[PDB]
Amino acid sequence: IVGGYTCGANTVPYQVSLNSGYHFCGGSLINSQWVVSAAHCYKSGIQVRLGEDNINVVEGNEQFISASKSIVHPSYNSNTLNNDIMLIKLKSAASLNSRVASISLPTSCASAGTQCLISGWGNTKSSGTSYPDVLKCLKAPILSDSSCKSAYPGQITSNMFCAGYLEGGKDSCQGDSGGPVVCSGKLQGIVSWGSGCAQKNKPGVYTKVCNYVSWIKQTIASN
Ligand SMILES: CCOC(=O)CO/N=C(/c1ccccn1)C1(c2ccc3c(c2)nc(CNc2ccc(C(=N)N)cc2)n3C)CC1
Ligand SMILES: [Ca+2]
Repeated sequence: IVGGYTCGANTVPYQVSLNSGYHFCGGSLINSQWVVSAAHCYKSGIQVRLGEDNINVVEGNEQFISASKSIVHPSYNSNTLNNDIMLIKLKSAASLNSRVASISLPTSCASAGTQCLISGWGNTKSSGTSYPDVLKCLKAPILSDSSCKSAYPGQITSNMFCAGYLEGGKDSCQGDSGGPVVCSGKLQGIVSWGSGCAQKNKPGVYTKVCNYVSWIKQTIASN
């Protein structure tokens, strides 16, 4: 997260860290046994780390659970990043409590202007690399489709939306991928891609979760 602030330990209880000997992507806990992340975060040997704040120190409240299976959307396209969404089933159910809780799926799509909270342990620098120990947060609005399409001509599909600041300076970045974009208590987006980080006229692009609620429910119900 570039230009954000320290969230504060366990203030984003649905935030998950995907780990394979190091943090590589974020995720959102949607129920005691399922996590939603980005398809481009797919990798074998995934350990889901819940209740984390400082990812480099065991401080208490952490739950490390192996993924029993990862389900990348069948229509995910690695070239266009269309349908960049993946479901991860935990080997065991997480212990839900004050510091580890699930986020609700939306019942309707969010409108332009809606303010949302984006979080993660990704790069905190626009020019260079600096990864934080603790979870960073950023409040950013959902941009209009016209502004989004004008920023990335021909690269925005109906399963994507832009959120952030055109003036640059505040944005999600590498390492934040797969993480949550929560608006009014509903998970509306998944950190997906962008051109650089926090660059002027190059806002972040996110997977439009509201287009996948039926798919998510049907898939979870059959696995
Ligand atoms: C770094 C090398 O990348 C390449 O060579 C190809 O990039 N190809 C594309 C592309 C996207 C959509 C449609 C067509 N082509 C891209 C692209 C595509 C996928 C990407 C990407 C950049 N960067 C990432 C890494 N994560 C990331 C980056 C920036 C973010 C942001 N600004 N909010 C949020 C997350 N991922 C994941 C240049 C914009
Ligand atoms: Ca920790």
